[PDB]
Amino acid sequence: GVQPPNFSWVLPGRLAGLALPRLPAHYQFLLDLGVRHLVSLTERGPPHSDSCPGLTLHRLRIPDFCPPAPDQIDRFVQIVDEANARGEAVGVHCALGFGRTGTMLACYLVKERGLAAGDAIAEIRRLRPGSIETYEQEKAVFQFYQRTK
Repeated sequence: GVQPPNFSWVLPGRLAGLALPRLPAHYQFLLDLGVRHLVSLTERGPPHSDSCPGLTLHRLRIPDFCPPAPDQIDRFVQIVDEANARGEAVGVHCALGFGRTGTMLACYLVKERGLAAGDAIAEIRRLRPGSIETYEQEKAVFQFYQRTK
């Protein structure tokens, strides 16, 4: 197994972020750490994902340099909740693992850890320096918090 680029846990044993996986060894690495679900945010599916039939790919396509749509975030949350309900960890990736990935990660903290948007964005940036760099990305988290209370 080979650790995928920019990989790190946000919620130990439950949720992790990563850059674009592109080799069979990347997916095998995820499976070894218990990450049985991969939420893919890129415009196209990541290469060689089918090498590991045991890993479930969840395609939630979000255009490059754009924020996630409200319904997409709700779906992301649902996916993480159901996976963790089965004792399985989830990994979420985009192209670089900072923008779209960072926004999703922060949104789960808002929902699952009850954090305010600002603090959720700060924690993600602390764990993964460089995350949620754009205003639209921050905006996505704040509006999610607004409809999550």
